[PDB]
Amino acid sequence: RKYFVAANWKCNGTLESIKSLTNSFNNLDFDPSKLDVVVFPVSVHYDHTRKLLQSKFSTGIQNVSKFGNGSYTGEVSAEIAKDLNIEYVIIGHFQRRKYFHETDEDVREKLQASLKNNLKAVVCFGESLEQREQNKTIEVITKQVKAFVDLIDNFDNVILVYEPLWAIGTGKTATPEQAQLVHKEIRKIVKDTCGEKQANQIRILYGGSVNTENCSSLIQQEDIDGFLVGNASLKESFVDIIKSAM
Amino acid sequence: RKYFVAANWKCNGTLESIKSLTNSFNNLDFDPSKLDVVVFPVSVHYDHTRKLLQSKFSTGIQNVSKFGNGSYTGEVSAEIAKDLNIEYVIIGHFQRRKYFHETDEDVREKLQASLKNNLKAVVCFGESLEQREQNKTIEVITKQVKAFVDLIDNFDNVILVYEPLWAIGTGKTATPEQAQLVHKEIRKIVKDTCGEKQANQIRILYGGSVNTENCSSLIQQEDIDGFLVGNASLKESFVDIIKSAM
Repeated sequence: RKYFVAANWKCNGTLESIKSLTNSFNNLDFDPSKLDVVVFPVSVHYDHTRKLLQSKFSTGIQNVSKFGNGSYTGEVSAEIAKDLNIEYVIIGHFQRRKYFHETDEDVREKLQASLKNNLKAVVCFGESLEQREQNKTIEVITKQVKAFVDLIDNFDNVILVYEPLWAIGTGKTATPEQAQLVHKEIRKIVKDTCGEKQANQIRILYGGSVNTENCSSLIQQEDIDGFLVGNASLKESFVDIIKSAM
Repeated sequence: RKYFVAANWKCNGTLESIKSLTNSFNNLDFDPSKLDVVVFPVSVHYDHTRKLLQSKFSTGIQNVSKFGNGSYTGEVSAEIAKDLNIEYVIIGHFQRRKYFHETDEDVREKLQASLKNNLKAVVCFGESLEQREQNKTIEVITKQVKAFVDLIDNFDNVILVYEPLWAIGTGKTATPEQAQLVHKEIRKIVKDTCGEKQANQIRILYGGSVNTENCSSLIQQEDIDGFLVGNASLKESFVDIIKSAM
């Protein structure tokens, strides 16, 4: 499995801060055939970010529409992303599910729209504190993965992200050992629906709290193939997180 | 009042098509000191569109976040828009209210954020066919306007849009007189909630079906100050719709 390290800048950035951040990122000498490194700026920052980052960096957007072109004010179609050669999209981030009523069906239809238009997709799922405390982790994760997993047509082009919602903004912390066991179970779900070779091929990223300190303990786990990094990816020290995958 | 002609491209465009259209748009010699003309491209098309359009054309985005900067994956904050000198935002377009569950509360919060960040806002509202048939036009619009109207401090910087949902994709057609009557009631609602000077100052646009054949008849109405144009704004003949307000 080729490691995959992603920067989800979320709703952050100025033209000036991106200029200096991309500069420091560019200073990192890495081989893009040996690991995937993807930066997801805000939509209106895409062109700026793409031009300033060297070609070794992949880029993408943080959301995509389930509808094609047409009367959908505010939406960005997969067709439009394709025409701009936007390589990656994030689908199903917990923040979309939380604040914008994004459902499992929405996730399914966004993945379909993306694959139809040859976009690569980073798909997010994960159980809450209440769900875990009620011992429903597997039930929830199985439901969420099975909502879309049968549609994957290439197991280099879809990347899964486990978001331990139960350990985000709650006071709880997920250990690498705990994360590994969930990752193992996700891969098994992929096996049971898509096949063994397919399960062994697919990247499954950790989408919880990742920083320069814990990144190695996480990526060194057998079934954790990288991360979708949030706040730590807004810092110049993000290069040290990339280094954990080198 | 300064007339205001707006192009809402909705979810449409390629890099090639925008190049061709903006070239045609640039051929029109109008005075931006006497007429406002605003183009709202898809978010990821903004940079491209802005660099191609002459500065006489104002530009904006089709949606804005109700949140500030931070953990809001997929969103564009008013802060980021200000940093990019994005001049205008559309808020509350019926397609966002219909497909993405946007509420009056969302519209209020988006406007508060936009004004705090010195953005100009194009705010949409209007009643369904059911509502009009139940004789509830004024009741519905009064509620929608009062959701946000107290936030307006500068009445040059917020622009209202009447969307006759009853005559959009329904088979019904609004006459310019029927549009005028609603615009007049809207202005009275602003007068009684904000003051007479403010109401005479605020621009109120027609956001129903606008084309080259009906634009003159609409702009001639005393309380219709321009348009938020959809499908017709994707055509080179959109220059003729601008001309009707010149």
